[PDB]
Amino acid sequence: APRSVDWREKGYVTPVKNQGQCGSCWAFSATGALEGQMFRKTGRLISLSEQNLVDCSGPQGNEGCNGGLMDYAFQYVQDNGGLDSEESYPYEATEESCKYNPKYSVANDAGFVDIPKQEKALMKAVATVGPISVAIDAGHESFLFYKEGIYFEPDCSSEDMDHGVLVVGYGFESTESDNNKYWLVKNSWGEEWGMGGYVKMAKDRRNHCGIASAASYPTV
Ligand SMILES: *C(=O)NNC(=O)[C@H](Cc1c[nH]c2ccccc12)NC(=O)OC(C)(C)C
Repeated sequence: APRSVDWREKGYVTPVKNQGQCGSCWAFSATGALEGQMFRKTGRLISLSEQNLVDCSGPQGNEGCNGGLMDYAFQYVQDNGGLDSEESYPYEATEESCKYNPKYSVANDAGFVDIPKQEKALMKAVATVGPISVAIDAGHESFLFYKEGIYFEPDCSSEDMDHGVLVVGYGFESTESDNNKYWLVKNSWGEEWGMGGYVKMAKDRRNHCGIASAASYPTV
């Protein structure tokens, strides 16, 4: 695999969004991965509606602002036959009744692929597919205050994740501890968090924060 990857430079990634206080991280991670695969297919980057997923993908197993799973979102887009654009179905950060309109659908998928639970397999998928939806243990104050550098939390759990995010690449930089590799991760807490809304999460450190434990992407 390459030593560094960044799908933003290939046009695969929309700007950082903000989920607000709604527990809709799974919808932002899913739209991010579908934005990437739709761009891969059509050459057009179109921001997708997280509110569409929050309001409408309950029958696939999601629970709106109380949480959800990216794979359930991908299943919804397949079952539903479409997904509306962000512009047509904007984000309200609260659960409401479903308002999907097929006339404004701009994305589809035919299922999803679950990556094996190893960082080596996540690296291969990131290098060859595009941005990948992942779940991480983000439940630590160090994650809230992250400013720059490679994020490493000694209390992070590799098995108990609470937050869906999007791996858009990976790379390296020299560090004091010589733990130099990172996953380049797009969050959904706005631009003021982290590095413009991004975090470099420790890579190849025993599946830090569980980043390779629930990785997947839609098939387009
Ligand atoms: C985000 O704003 N809130 N978190 C979530 O929605 C949870 C994210 C999560 C945790 N573990 C995951 C594995 C695979 C995909 C997403 C994952 N989701 C969550 O708590 O889901 C319910 C248990 C269904 C509520």
